[PDB]
Amino acid sequence: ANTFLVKEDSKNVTAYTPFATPITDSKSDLVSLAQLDSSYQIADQTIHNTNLFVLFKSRDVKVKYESSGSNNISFDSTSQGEKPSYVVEFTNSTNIGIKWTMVKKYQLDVPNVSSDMNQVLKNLILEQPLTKYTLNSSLAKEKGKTQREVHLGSGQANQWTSQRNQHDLNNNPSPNASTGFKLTTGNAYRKLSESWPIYEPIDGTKQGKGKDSSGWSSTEENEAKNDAPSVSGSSGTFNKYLNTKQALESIGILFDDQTPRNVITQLYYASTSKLAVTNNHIVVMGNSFLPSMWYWVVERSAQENASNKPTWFANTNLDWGEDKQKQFVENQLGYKETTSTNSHNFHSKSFTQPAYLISGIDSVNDQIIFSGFKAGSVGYDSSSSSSSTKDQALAWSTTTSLDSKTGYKDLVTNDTGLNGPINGSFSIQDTFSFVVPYSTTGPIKTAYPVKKDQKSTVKINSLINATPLNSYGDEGIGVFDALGLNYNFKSNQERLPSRTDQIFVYGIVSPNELRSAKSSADSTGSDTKVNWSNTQSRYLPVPYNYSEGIIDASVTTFSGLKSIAPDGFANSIANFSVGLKAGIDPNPVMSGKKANYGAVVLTRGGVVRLNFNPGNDSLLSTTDNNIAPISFSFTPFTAAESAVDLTTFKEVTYNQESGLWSYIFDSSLKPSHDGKQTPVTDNMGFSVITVSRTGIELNQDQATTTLDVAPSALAVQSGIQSTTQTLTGVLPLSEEFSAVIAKDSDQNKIDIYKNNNGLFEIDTQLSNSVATNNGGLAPSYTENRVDAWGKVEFADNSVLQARNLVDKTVDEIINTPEILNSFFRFTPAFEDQKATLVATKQSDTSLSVSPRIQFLDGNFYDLNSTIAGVPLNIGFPSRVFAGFAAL
Ligand SMILES: [K+]
Ligand SMILES: [K+]
Repeated sequence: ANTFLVKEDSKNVTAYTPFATPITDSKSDLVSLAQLDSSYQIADQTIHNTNLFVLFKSRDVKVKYESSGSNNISFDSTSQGEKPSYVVEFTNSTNIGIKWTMVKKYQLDVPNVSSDMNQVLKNLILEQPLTKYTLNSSLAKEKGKTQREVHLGSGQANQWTSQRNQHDLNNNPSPNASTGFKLTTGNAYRKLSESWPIYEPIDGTKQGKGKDSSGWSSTEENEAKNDAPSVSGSSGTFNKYLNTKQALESIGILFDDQTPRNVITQLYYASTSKLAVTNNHIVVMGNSFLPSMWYWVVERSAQENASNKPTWFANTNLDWGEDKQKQFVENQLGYKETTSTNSHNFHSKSFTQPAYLISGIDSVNDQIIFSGFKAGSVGYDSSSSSSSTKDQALAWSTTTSLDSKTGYKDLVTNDTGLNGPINGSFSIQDTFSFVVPYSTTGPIKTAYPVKKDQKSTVKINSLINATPLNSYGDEGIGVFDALGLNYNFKSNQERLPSRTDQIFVYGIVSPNELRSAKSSADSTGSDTKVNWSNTQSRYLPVPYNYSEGIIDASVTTFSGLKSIAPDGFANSIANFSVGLKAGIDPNPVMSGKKANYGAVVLTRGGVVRLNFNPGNDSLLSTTDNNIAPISFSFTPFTAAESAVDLTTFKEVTYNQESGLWSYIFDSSLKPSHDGKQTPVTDNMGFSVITVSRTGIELNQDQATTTLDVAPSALAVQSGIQSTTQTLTGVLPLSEEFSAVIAKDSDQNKIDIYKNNNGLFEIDTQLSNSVATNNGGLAPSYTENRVDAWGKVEFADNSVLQARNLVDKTVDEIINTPEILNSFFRFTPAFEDQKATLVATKQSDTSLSVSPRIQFLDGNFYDLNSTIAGVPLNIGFPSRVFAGFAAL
């Protein structure tokens, strides 16, 4: 398709030509055309074999979780909120223009809930989502019991050597290791049936109520409402809470008046955000804002008015790399036994990581690509009565030890922190570290923080965090875990990874793999599992230089950590990802081998490159355990790219000619108000980041058959940007030129940006030239000027006598391209703009010529050029030459 589609708002999509003009009548209310009510908006859209596929979701959607009976999750039929999300396939029915017409429609239903899932969901509790305005101090939580307060109790410290063997903690040198963090304060946790508040606390160490629903509505809510009142078209203090209602509206939180709808409705709304199409499937996943606990796998072959069922992430096993890497995640999901009446959590019911913050989803060839962060999910003790971990989340640093052999496989499979706590704070001679030094009796036993005694008489249930952090523990290991600051003291000095905090996840899912996820989703009775083995994990912290004044040699923790983050987030500890796209590399490969492809995704302070073997559509790898999985490469941002507000991400396109990704950011996406209820005024403008591959690419030649280096990428603030204008769209015409449509007032203006040695700058003269289009689809040809089409000077008729061409014939001259090229002088409008003449016998004696001329997009245009089958009628000149012979 030689046209470009452009979402002009929540409902309408319009086709643009490469001249930044709308195709007449192509502007389409797709919501209306999908026969859906006006509460529906477009969430994502895609081209697949020339048809348009659109994901719609409703602002009216309301969802219930009744934790008793069956079919536990369902839409609120009463009022009207049975407004499920739909995927729709449109085709173009005209040959002249764009008339879209609906072909298939798919309702995305609410998940089945096996009896066995529902016991976890009874007591599942979820953190309020991270916003733009959430502070490191907001996220901090009160430090929980030490490893020996839980096991031994209130007797003494100096039993720890004699007493640890009976609690299966042999040789563990960490009685003073945290078992996580208190839920009596901090960010709010809520069950699927309750609601999150609009207030976040500035110091969650002191001002949350945490999971104490009761306490909130009884005590703390009127206090926070006193401190942080909603603007009205009072203004108050903000000593203790931010009011983030508007920043919540911003990331897709839904409301009745000033109250957010229940968690289950926010999970559903946020879970229908991204789509991707194959010949056989539509897959639908969630946004990078909320954790998503399920995805949909629609079979294109599905019947009308059917009910496409989502698959639980809890039912979907990934390869985390090595096997120990997966066990780290599951061991911290909750307490496991076959002694515990009603101690029901994801780990005890034999489920796996239940929640991802999805970066996005795409299809290449016939494969779904995805990436994301593991959303923190752990045990919390929910008992009453006098249980010592009561009201406490059970979490700990799983960060490698210092003495761990350097070499990737050896680092991520180090046994340090596998079964319970060991990390905290240590000093050897006068060298300090948060990480355990070691890793003669036997082994160094880690064990889950539940006193063997009270084992049947404890209540460990599941929680899900709003970020990629397991432990909010207001201690030093927390900051080094999240920021990437645990290093060993050896020859090379190597960064020691977490296998629980800040874990990035990516993969390629095959059609058979999809067919199981659907099979899991329709299973009646018991949970059916699904293996995605084309997948990997990676420790991916936020860059430390997004913070200040951190101490190493009072040691800095989350509650005191100064953020200087420039990427539109107040916090400097939680990582974020957005806009995963794939593309096929257009740079041919040694034949005998299939097109190379990859994907990129932005993360805090860097681009990441996903690498694949197109042979067997797998992840790239190398024989060597030592070196780090070559499926992943991270390239840090420079100051210019770090300045971009990631929370304003709008769109990402690939272009197979350039082999370049364009990330568009639109500042109109900022919330109306700050957490201090101050109006936001830097909401004008936009920014484009350009990504391109680097490194030696697979199968360029005999030597590159294999690789022990990961192909990387590079993000560049391209130079296309504005703080003044309202974006409408960015047409990436070619490697050399981009077109921005925008308003300054209320009428659209076209700017052309030109690529100068890899930096794009506005060409005021090309812009005014392309804009001069007389209300037509394409820019005017102008006889005495060098406008968008350049300037064409025809030879005088007397060039024929001059060059003895009178002796040649129309029919001869027409099959001599290089002779009629000498019938004009072209002055181009941009470097290496080309132009040919096209002849046409008019008589026995005469021909005429009309030029074929390159535009910004690389393509030639002439008198018969069409876009979407609609004649452009560009108005190039013509010329008759006469006095040729008839031999
Ligand atoms: K593996
Ligand atoms: K250039």
